[PDB]
Amino acid sequence: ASNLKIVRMDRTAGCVTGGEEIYLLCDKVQKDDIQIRFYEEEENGGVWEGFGDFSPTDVHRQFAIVFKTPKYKDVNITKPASVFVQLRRKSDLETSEPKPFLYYPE
Amino acid sequence: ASNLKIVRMDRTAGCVTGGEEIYLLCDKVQKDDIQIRFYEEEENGGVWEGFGDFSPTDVHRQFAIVFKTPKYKDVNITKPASVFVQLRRKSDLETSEPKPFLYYPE
Repeated sequence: ASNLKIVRMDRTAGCVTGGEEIYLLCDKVQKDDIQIRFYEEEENGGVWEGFGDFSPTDVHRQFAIVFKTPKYKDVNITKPASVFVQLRRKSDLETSEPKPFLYYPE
Repeated sequence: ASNLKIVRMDRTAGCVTGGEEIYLLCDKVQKDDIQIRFYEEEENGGVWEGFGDFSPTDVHRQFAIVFKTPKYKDVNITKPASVFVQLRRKSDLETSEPKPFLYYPE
């Protein structure tokens, strides 16, 4: 929808160890009721999830968030791991349409 | 000032040939009355200037602009060339406090 929406991200891939800064342009969000969720449906095993590292201060005028990537689940991957990133409102867990994110082996 | 203000840029260096995408978080600006100016006071020789490549569509809700870097003046530099980037309102040529930008040799 447009409520929560990732307009564009400056990085769509990142080192498996996480900790990398990303500029994410989004539709209006509340700095204190927003988290960036990286996740991967582990199919039969469920769903892995990691959250972008940032504070309300990194939410620029409610239309962008500069954050750092979470460490992927398996920091010893041999080849790229495809996950998803979605904006998610903390209160009611509302979600944006996901964006593909590639985690690459260090 | 705060009128025009570059809050943060995801890249502060770039290839001398230009054409590189940068996410720039800024204070409120008007998508049709804004340009991103890269410049270098050529001291005795004056001032070199290049403008970020983008259209009003790349101005995200008046608080960010995704643009591409201009080609530096000397595309054959042997070592990093320091310039400045400032937001500049097209109409009255109002300016933001500059941000250091490093152009590196291809």
